[PDB]
Amino acid sequence: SGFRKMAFPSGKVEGCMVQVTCGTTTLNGLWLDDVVYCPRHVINPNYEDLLIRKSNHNFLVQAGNVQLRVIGHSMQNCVLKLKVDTANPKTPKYKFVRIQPGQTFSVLACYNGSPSGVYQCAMRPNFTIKGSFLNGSCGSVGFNIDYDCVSFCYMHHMELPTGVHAGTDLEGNFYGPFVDRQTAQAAGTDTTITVNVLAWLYAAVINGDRWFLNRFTTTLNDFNLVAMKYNYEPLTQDHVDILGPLSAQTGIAVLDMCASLKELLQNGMNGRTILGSALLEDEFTPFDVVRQCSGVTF
Amino acid sequence: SGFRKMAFPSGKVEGCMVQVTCGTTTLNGLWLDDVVYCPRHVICTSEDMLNPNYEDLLIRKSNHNFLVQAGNVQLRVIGHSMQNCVLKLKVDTANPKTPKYKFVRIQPGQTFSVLACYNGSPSGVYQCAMRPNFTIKGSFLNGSCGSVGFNIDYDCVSFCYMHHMELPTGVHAGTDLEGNFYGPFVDRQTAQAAGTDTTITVNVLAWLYAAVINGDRWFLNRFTTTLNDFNLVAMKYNYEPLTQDHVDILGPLSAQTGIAVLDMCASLKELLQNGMNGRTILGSALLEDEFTPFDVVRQC
Ligand SMILES: CC(=O)Nc1ccc(N(Cc2cccc(Cl)c2)C(=O)Cc2cncc3ccccc23)cn1
Ligand SMILES: CC(=O)Nc1ccc(N(Cc2cccc(Cl)c2)C(=O)Cc2cncc3ccccc23)cn1
Ligand SMILES: [Cl-]
Repeated sequence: SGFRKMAFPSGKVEGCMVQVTCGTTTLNGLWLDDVVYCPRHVINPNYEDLLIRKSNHNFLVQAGNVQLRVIGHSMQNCVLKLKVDTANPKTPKYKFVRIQPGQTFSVLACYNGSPSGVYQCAMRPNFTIKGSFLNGSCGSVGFNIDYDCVSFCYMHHMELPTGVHAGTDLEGNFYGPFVDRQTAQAAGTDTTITVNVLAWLYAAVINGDRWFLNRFTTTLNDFNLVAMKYNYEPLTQDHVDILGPLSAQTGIAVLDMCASLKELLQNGMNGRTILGSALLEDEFTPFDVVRQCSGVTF
Repeated sequence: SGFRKMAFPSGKVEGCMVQVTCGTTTLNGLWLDDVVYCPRHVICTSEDMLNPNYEDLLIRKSNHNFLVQAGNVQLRVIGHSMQNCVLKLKVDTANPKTPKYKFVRIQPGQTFSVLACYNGSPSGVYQCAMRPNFTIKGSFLNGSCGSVGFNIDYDCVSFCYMHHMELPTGVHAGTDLEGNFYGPFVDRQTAQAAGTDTTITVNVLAWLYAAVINGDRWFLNRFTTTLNDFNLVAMKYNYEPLTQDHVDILGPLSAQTGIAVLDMCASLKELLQNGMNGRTILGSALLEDEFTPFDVVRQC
């Protein structure tokens, strides 16, 4: 029993964290094989022009107490790729994935190439992450683990004026309408990830919390009309299908849980809590709930 | 900026997780040097659950009764001993991934990261606090026994918990790495109930200082209070008493935010009296008590 925000074991990623120094700037790099990936801001910035002026010895890559010698440098979007003479002997089975809003991942927050903490995030519908990062965290990576394969999906680049965070996939493409320049940028109004709230309500039913369950069911259109009005993301047929296993396990049809959620939005908690929380949690996907309520290991 | 429940990077602990099998029972073990630590109830039968004599069950065991598996390699058990509720299985191979480590017994209110394992395989990492009633509100299924709680201070892993059991309310009970249970619990199927849980007041205050550091000020007020008056209000809400040690420990956050401890205490008094009024503090609609003063300073 119990439900916790749970991050993937960060070990496979910790063995990849290196420190990247370019002049006065020091941030984190992801060392996979003989390549170190880091935010290109480490170098109104014309990055292509700044990078051609750089030489290999300008970059100092430090992996623990060993300095790696940079033998090449190239830029892929907002990410810098520093070729090194040494392949990372701790390189796990990995792949680069671009996630969609609503999807969750573990963040390994690093400072000076040293892992300091691990936490579970969701890519907000406005393409920001509500992370916890201080200056020096740039280059910290977001990942998931599938069997024994690390899926790298995020690299930290910046903090927006509201305290939310913005970054890219491992191909340097930003999540959202953000740029890596010192310019006025604001995240769009955030919305609730409806499919993740429903997944979390199924987790509460699995943990014995049933007070919110009602006799009612709704049409998907009627639910979306109500949810849209409360700044909740629309629920698609894909979301209903993905919630199928939890619906089968708890005996609560997806549109049955939607009618419970419909009431929760129009009326509130009435002083009650679900899984120890007084707000509807949206940073647990349907797969996260299945994994935690079934004991899948990595 | 931002505030998250943050666990320690679990890598140094993952390299120690092994599977321990004794007959039909399979749980997790912590492999440090040439010793594997695990809950002693791995030696229990279906008959020896309500009132097992572990000393008597262990003397009947031989080294070949324990199967220790570290990845796809079986470790040879060359000795077995019991230290309180933990079993220590001596192996003929020192763990080459053994980090700098130490065994620490924590106090209620203290936080630690839990690496939940099944069959010696790490499945997830989360953050916990030792509740004032000596239970942990973990996330554990059957097979998680032997999962460990830890903190990391520069290169060194402080092991502070090993998971043993789930109480009838869904809360979890376990021991330090010397086998001494946290709380009035025993590793038997006997009727056991956790005491009524209370809020870790010092951690709530620490979390309110984190909210001020992050720009949240709506809950602040012009009032101060005496420590005794605060404790009288706090107990009525099932909050732990705040001691002078707690006030002293909150000193650095008080200095950093310019809000005296007794001033923040009057803010907590008001929050307990009115509630949130539809507002949130650090994205939460309830007062969080699983961030210590030390955690808040480290994260900020
Ligand atoms: C050398 C140095 O100070 N570098 C630095 C400083 C500041 C930043 N910026 C601003 C910035 C401005 C133009 C473009 C971009 Cl992409 C980024 C960041 O956002 C980094 C950052 C990340 N996460 C949490 C943070 C908390 C406090 C302060 C900074 C944080 C980057 N590099
Ligand atoms: C073979 C088998 O089922 N083993 C088993 C079953 C039950 C238990 N007990 C009870 C018990 C009983 C005698 C002594 C002690 Cl110390 C403990 C547990 O509490 C294990 C456990 C741990 N964490 C989360 C759990 C979630 C659901 C069910 C069990 C969980 C142990 N082994
Ligand atoms: Cl699923």
